Amino acid sequence: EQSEFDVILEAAGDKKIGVIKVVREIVSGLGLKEAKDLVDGAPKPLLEKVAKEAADEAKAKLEAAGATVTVK
Repeated sequence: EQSEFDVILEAAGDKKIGVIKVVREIVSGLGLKEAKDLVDGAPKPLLEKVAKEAADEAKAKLEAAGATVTVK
């Protein structure tokens, strides 16, 4: 089985401000401007080479906020 995963933010959806907040909660140390630029630049990677549980939690939190995500 695959041992590490990337999380791609594909689209922010209708509630971009909320998605910026969720991205900042998920990604430790991500600054405010960096998070805004990541969301405005989607599709963009959010997490790279992380554990499956961390990827699944990130996807669930972002999707609940209206975003579209791919775990790879």
